[PDB]
Amino acid sequence: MAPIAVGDVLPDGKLAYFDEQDQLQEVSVHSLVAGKKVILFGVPGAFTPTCSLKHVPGFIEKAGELKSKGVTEILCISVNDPFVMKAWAKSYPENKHVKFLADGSATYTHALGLELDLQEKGLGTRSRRFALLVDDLKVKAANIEGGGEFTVSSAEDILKDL
Repeated sequence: MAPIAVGDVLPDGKLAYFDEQDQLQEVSVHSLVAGKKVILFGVPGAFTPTCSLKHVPGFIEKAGELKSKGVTEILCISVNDPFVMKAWAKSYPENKHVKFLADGSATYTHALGLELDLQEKGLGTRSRRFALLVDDLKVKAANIEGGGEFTVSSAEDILKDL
């Protein structure tokens, strides 16, 4: 696939997470995003430095501002399994609004055209870093990095065009 772009319809797919009683759930992407304005941001890896100290904290810190400007859900996707994503979410006890979603087989990431080859670096195939603004399945903003750098995909850069 070519990278998803502004004006495209967001594809469906299945993502995994733990519920409040600590049970494994798997739901569709459209079950979390249809009929509403959302942000979906992608990271190359749970527990990696840029993702963990810069990219995710930006969303937690700006969540209030973003929700006051119409955002109804803020979803973080990674090519990691839901066991790892549960441990990663627990490292942010401060976080009430970011949902951590698991695409650990990279299926949804390839449907977005956002696969990234990190074989040499020791992470296998992951997602490119990115942030999308999506309003009832229509992509309104698509801020997509080449690889895992951090230049266009911050919370601040989605906020500024809301």
